[PDB]
Amino acid sequence: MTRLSEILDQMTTVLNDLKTVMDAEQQQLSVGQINGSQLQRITEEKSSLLATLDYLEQQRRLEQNAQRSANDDIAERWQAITEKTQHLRDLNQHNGWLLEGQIERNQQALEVLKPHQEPTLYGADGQTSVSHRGGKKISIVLFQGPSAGLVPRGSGGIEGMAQHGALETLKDLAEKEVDDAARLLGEMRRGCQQAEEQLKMLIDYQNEYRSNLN
Repeated sequence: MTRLSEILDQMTTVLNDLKTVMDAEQQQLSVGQINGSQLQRITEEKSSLLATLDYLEQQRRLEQNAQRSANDDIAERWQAITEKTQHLRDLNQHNGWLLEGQIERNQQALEVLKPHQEPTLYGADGQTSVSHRGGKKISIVLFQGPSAGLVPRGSGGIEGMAQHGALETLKDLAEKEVDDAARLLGEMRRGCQQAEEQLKMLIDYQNEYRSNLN
């Protein structure tokens, strides 16, 4: 009766850091302002800390074979994990919604700055509203931005139009909109995908652990 105590302690402390990290990025996605240096450091922390959760997770199952409970320490850590992983999975679902919403918002913004050169509608304004699960559409703009939705806080999304202008040569500001958003929000989209997946599955199998009585 040991080892799990350390692993689950390492999980829960990383989940405290991920509480701060994943909530902080989620905030900057829902405000609508994507901060480059800030989100780069935040998502770097998230993805490293998730890789850590992942190694501790697979090893935890190896320690469900190697060790078991008969210990309250492991049990306190266990409850701390299920709580934090649940809250993280929830705000992560919201985080991914904010991403795909802010990414598609970016692609309509690119449509508005870009001149209509091929048979499209118009770079109009709009204030749509969406607050359910979904997102992930085709690449709306000529850049790789396959996302959909809107940030519920930033209620000002344009109609779900898509161009087909697959030709380019020189950009300036639009390239930095795609660079900053599609790269940062992309690494958070893939990172958060892995996050909510491993966290919901964590909790799912986690009931396998018994209290001190075993």
